[PDB]
Amino acid sequence: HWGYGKHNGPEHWHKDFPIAKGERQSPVDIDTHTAKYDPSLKPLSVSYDQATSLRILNNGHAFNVEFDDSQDKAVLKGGPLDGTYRLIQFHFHWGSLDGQGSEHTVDKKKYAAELHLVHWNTKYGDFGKAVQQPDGLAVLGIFLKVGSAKPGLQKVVDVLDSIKTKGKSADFTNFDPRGLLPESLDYWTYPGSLTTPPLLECVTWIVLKEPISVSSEQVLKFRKLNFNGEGEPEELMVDNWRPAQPLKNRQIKASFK
Ligand SMILES: CS(=O)(=O)N(Cc1ccc(S(N)(=O)=O)cc1)Cc1cccc(NCC(=O)O)c1
Ligand SMILES: [Zn+2]
Repeated sequence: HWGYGKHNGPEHWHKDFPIAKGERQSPVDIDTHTAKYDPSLKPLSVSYDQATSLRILNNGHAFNVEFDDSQDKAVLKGGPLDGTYRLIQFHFHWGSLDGQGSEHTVDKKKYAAELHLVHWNTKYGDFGKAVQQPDGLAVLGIFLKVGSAKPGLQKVVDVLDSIKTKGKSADFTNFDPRGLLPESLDYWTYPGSLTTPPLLECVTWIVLKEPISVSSEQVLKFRKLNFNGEGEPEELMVDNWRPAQPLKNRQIKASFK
């Protein structure tokens, strides 16, 4: 089954998931000179004060921090979005070295990692229905560079030893995702897809311009996770990113001048 190895990685996905070669795949390179300011984008509203984190799971591809999405507790609204999008999980993609790891790129620059906060459009009732719709999901993407530590990340780092291998989970209550945001909410936006199988073309991407800084010790702990299950050969969870896909007939819009 699919993964990030030489034998099962992104260049193979199209054999089981032909939409991999579709018209609105993600991630993309963001050419900053070609993206145009869109003065019509409405202000972006990140409302995470009532967020209820539940659990952290190593799914063999990344780790997901899961939220209660059975009420409007943590929502994304505004920007390019019509209606209300509920936070269901966040996860990261990262590299084996600090010079790669992000999915989106900015003028071909790769960041050390990328955070994805995944939200679904409440007009579709549940996540599984939402992913069947062209406006079903909104993913807020945030770049990570290596420098100063991110204090709000450390609770995540410290639990990773307890979910080293695929299929392990741990309680992860009372985590505040506001501690993972940068100061500015300036962004780029475009219509795209999930970046893993099933690669569904259901995402409005919102990629923040300002990266967050994390320390080398924080990212080193990400790279100690395993893709494998317990009692199986160790394969470090690194380089779990899809490279940039063709932009095709899309325009990237900027929220900022
Ligand atoms: C297997 S998973 O946990 O990785 N997952 C969730 C997901 C993927 C990618 C993003 S991202 N990088 O674009 O923000 C956001 C959410 C993939 C997924 C999404 C939608 C439906 C299914 N259902 C099961 C199936 O069909 O495998 C699975
Ligand atoms: Zn992702």
